[PDB]
Amino acid sequence: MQNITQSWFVQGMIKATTDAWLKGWDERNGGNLTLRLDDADIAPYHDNFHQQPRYIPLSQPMPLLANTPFIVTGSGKFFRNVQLDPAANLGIVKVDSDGAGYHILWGLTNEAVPTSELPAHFLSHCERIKATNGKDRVIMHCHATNLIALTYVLENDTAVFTRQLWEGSTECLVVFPDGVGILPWMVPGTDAIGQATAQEMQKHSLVLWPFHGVFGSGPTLDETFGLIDTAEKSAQVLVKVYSMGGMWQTISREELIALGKRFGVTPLASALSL
Amino acid sequence: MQNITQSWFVQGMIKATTDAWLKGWDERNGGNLTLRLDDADIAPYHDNFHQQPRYIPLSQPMPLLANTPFIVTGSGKFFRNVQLDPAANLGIVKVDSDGAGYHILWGLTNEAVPTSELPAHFLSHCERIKATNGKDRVIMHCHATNLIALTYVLENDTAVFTRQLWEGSTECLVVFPDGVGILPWMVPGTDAIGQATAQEMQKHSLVLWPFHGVFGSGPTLDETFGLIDTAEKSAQVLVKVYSMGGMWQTISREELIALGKRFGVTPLASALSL
Amino acid sequence: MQNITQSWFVQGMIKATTDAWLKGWDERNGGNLTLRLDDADIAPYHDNFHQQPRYIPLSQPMPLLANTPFIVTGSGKFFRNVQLDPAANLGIVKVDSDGAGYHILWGLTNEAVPTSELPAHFLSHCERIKATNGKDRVIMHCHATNLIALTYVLENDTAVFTRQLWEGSTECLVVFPDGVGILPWMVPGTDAIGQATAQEMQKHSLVLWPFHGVFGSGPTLDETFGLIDTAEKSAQVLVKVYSMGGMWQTISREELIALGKRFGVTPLASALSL
Amino acid sequence: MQNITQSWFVQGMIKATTDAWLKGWDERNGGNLTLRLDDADIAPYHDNFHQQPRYIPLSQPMPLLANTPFIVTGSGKFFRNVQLDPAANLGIVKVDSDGAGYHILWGLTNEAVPTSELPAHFLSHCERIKATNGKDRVIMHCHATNLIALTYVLENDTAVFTRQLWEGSTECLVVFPDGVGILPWMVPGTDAIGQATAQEMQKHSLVLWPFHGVFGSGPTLDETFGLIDTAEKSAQVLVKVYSMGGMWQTISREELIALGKRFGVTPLASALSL
Ligand SMILES: [Zn+2]
Ligand SMILES: [Zn+2]
Ligand SMILES: [Zn+2]
Ligand SMILES: [Zn+2]
Ligand SMILES: [Zn+2]
Ligand SMILES: [Zn+2]
Ligand SMILES: [Zn+2]
Ligand SMILES: [Zn+2]
Ligand SMILES: [Zn+2]
Ligand SMILES: [Zn+2]
Ligand SMILES: [Zn+2]
Ligand SMILES: [Zn+2]
Repeated sequence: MQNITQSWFVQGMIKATTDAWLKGWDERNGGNLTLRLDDADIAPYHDNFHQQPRYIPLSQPMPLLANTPFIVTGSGKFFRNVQLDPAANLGIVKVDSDGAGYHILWGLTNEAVPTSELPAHFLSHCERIKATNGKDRVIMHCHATNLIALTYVLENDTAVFTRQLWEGSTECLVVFPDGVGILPWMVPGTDAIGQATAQEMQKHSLVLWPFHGVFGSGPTLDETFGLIDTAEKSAQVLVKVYSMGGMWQTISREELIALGKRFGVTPLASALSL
Repeated sequence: MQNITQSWFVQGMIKATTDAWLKGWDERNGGNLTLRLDDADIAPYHDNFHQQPRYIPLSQPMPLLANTPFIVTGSGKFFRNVQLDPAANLGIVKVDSDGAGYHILWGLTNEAVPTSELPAHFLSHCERIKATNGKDRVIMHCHATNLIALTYVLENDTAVFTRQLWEGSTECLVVFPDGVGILPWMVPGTDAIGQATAQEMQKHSLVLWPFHGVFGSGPTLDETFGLIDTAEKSAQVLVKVYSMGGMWQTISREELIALGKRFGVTPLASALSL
Repeated sequence: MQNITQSWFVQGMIKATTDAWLKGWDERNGGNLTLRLDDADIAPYHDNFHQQPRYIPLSQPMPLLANTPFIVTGSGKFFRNVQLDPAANLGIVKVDSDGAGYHILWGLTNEAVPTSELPAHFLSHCERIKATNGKDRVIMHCHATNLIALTYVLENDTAVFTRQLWEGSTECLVVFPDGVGILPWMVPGTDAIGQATAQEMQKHSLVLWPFHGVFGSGPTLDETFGLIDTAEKSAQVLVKVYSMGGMWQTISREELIALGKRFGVTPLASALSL
Repeated sequence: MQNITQSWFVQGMIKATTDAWLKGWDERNGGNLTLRLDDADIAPYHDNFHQQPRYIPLSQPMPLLANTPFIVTGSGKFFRNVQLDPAANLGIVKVDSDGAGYHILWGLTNEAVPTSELPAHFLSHCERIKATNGKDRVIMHCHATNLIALTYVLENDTAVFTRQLWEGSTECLVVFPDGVGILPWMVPGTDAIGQATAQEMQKHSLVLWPFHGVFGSGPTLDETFGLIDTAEKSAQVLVKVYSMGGMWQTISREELIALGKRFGVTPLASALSL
């Protein structure tokens, strides 16, 4: 084809980072996005590739991702500028055959490197691949304001957050029936937070980093963005509700169960407390 | 005429879904819109029609809508993408002569189907047709944040919500003098919630689904959007007011009555409590 | 010149109504704007004029505005659509020689008429003309959310609202040193509310209609928009502050006085209480 | 090159003022921005220069800035109009050889002058130049809503604000490890507030003017905007949290310290209280 910036994947990355920015979720360099691609996606654009792809080691060996190409956001790069200069804020990287490093085949100009949260992204892509038998292809991280605020007031427990978020918007249980995982606060950009994030991803498509943000997984950019957006929307309702003094009525456990049955999903049981 | 995407109705659907999305009311696939058309509206675009219109059964027979064409949003489709690809997110469907199903004459590509809330839409279109002698042509559903938040704190009663919303913005009583109906929480996408919604529509142009969202009816897209927007605006004022501790002063019952008289409307009497 | 839609005044009206709409201040038909023009402003566009200008009587004789041309928003017209169709949502009207009615020389198509708040607009234009010796030319009304919310919690008194708003943003006393007038709630679209609004305008460039909205006056669209925007910005800060429980510290009376002296303005003394 | 409006610096100024405006930080003329340029930046555009550059005295001699060119926003000019008319809202000024005044080489048409906050800008540019050995080139002021609201509730102390803001978003300590300085309220547009601002800038890249706004410094427009945006984002989380009643859990002192170590920064020690 022609210019890679016009491909479905770069256009998708631009739309996603732009919408998130417009959402007020990604100030400065807060936030990151990675989409797993097939060699066939990037092959039409061979002539756009760097002739001397820079090689970068991975924090730790990730053999299951060996030879896998991804389009990712850069380290210290603003979601806001992606639309202005895709190549400087986005990069297509390909993990080597041992899953010990990757080559930047396109983008990330001016010596830019992938997001410092790559361990969380790649390790999670790994688990989601196994959890969904290869369906999930996107890991998205954003600093969703209301979800962040809620982590300072709600008990930081998967059951608690899952249940309250399900209560904050009817469709939530249907969009993320597996619930929302939550980690204790951890130093970001480390293999440790990445591994802890991947662990939650074995079950949850959404994972919260208290006082920091949210991680989401999905089969497409649209579905992954929509997943986070649904959770942040519910979080937004909850913040207003808690600000008005709390709930006087809410969706009941039995209603939540009837909802799950109707849409054919199996909701995280431990969140059906009360 | 030329391309149907450029018609007044597709352009209207794009503007409406776009504005709502920009309002933060329709994350993911949350929300739906249906506009009743005349055969004469779509006739200029016969060449844009599908040659093998897919036929889909209705949840239940709706004889009064027999042979009626509508432009609707799709199931699992994002209001945000309508502007990007009208045909994939919008569909023109025509109810068959028995009102037992409909043919997708245009749009809803990739085997997409109309919103799973079609029962609520179509059944409500039915009642609104009878209630307004054919004037209403639009049923719109959106997840208006503040109205949703208010359903967890305000008593879920038509009189209560109508009165508080009328108090939250002066023009409210004039825009929806018939008040705001409210249902108990129910499983969405069912014939039951649809029928319950239609029942409220016999009188109210606005109906709330607690912990879920709002339904509105109107003669045009602009008026229907404006109706919901007016209710959500008042809801927004109320949330701030309740968050500041509550009202110290407000529009009085007598003032509300003087307002109704001045604009020649008969306000829902049961909401003129106090 | 060429098409009147491209004139400085129609372009200004489009920019102003658009920015306000984007501010979330003018849902549906909530809000209105009128700009006083000179015959010389509209003369270049004679060929754009209606050949059979519709004549409309005024609610009451306004002789000082005799022969004065204005560009106004229409009744039931949405600020949101002005940019889409200026002529259908905007109209240039000219008051007759007795100030007993006006001719619609351009716009307000489809038999549209000026805003039902014209009495408040025109009567206020009258007082502002006298108060500023002809400098003010714009009267703008919008449903500024936070200012509306504050009218349910703050004592509805000019001194109270002026003082709190001055405290909510440092530049406020400098932008509206004459303070903010406030009326008791009144039926909108009446000669009575219009006259009451004009009365406040003899001194205040900003006037609040409790549970309804705000009126502002200024020499240009930019200054008038900026005035309201400054007041709504301060109101927004106050709502957050009151929502967090109230102020622990604030700008003091002496600081407010030093501020007035520094910028050479005489702040409304009755608001320098405490 | 060609037209100066298309240069990297004017385009940068337009993007920055536009994004801020869209953020709701710069209503009316609230806010200002100055970027230090090299003669080499403006030399390609000599033909765009004013032939009779107006000379304006400085509030006080600033010898270290002698012969330095800057692009600044104008006094009483709206950030919103920069994109519409760069030359009328922006000006390139050059300080004379004694640092006693400056010539307006381009822009600031219609006899416009630089922001009345120029003393705060220039004096701060001075300190930041010394503090960063010439790396910082931008001083930005904006009326960030949430940060303003917080100044009425949080103790106006550098340690307090720094600590709470670091707690309100994980990356904060990493983006501004030197903390946030805060001044007592002072009359704006004076040499006194400017000098007090510069003093804080010797250490802090962010300085708060209680009940007024925020000042930020940085090497580029993007980094400076991002810095303020990160602080306002954290402030936004805090306002929601305080509105919900306060924090139940938060980032701990030890976690904040581990965070600083991991990213190789030395966080303001006096903010690591508790
Ligand atoms: Zn962040
Ligand atoms: Zn992050
Ligand atoms: Zn190859
Ligand atoms: Zn929703
Ligand atoms: Zn819904
Ligand atoms: Zn036909
Ligand atoms: Zn309104
Ligand atoms: Zn109004
Ligand atoms: Zn003439
Ligand atoms: Zn301000
Ligand atoms: Zn300022
Ligand atoms: Zn030269």
